Amino acid sequence: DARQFLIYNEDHKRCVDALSAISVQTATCNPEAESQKFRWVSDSQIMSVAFKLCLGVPSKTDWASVTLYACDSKSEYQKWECKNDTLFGIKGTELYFNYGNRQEKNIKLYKGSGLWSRWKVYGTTDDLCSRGYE
Repeated sequence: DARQFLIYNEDHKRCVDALSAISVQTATCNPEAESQKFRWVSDSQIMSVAFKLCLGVPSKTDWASVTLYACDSKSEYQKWECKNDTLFGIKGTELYFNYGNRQEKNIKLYKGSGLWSRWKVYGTTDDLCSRGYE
């Protein structure tokens, strides 16, 4: 598709990688790897192409793991949004899509808003929403 993209963190030089419904980590960026492909399927949901499941969290808490859930427009736990300067996080909360703290391989929700909570569409200087609908 054209809506498809890789989620990139400039500081680590790595892209998000869907390993399984309960596991979403990072890997060296490869535009040909299905597991690294995602796409917005609505104004607030991003779906992993390889799994046809939407990025989400069990609850809106600090250090909650970001994994894959059956896409559901009504779930308030799989809704994301773009903050300022590529900072990305859960819609309506000050918790960010984060990677890099504590040797934790899975994507986590984190309170910090530094370089590790900022993501861009691989191949651009744009935030994730540039590939979205809103």
